[PDB]
Amino acid sequence: MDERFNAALHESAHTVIAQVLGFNTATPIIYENSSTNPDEKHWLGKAFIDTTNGNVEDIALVGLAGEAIQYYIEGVDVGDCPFIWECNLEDISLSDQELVKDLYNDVELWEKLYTLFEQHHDSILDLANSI
Ligand SMILES: O=C([O-])C(O)C(=O)[O-]
Ligand SMILES: [Cl-]
Ligand SMILES: [Cl-]
Repeated sequence: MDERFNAALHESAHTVIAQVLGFNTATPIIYENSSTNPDEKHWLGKAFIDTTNGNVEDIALVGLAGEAIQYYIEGVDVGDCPFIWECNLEDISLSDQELVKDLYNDVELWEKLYTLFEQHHDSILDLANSI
């Protein structure tokens, strides 16, 4: 459940940031991985977010949000998030990388994301507690 709640926070951060930026969403889901491969996560998640229309930087904020909520909770400095993201790329999903591309280097987006977390972490927790 310790790892399950982190899978929950991840999808909830994606979802709430998307909502704050005006993107349509449906409630995300959390489910157990049946794989016996030690290199895979045991708890998986899926988000349902319309990123078809949106601007590149807003989509990147949604893409960053999943891993970012942990950086925020753990106290990583905004200016250090680009390095931290790059170091963890092998463990960041390809779909998040597709939404972000190289905008993880943008310290102003990280500053913005942290500000949104500051203002909406309660909504993030409420959603995570419900999935
Ligand atoms: O692949 C993912 O990161 C996730 O399942 C999603 O696309 O919502
Ligand atoms: Cl909202
Ligand atoms: Cl919505």
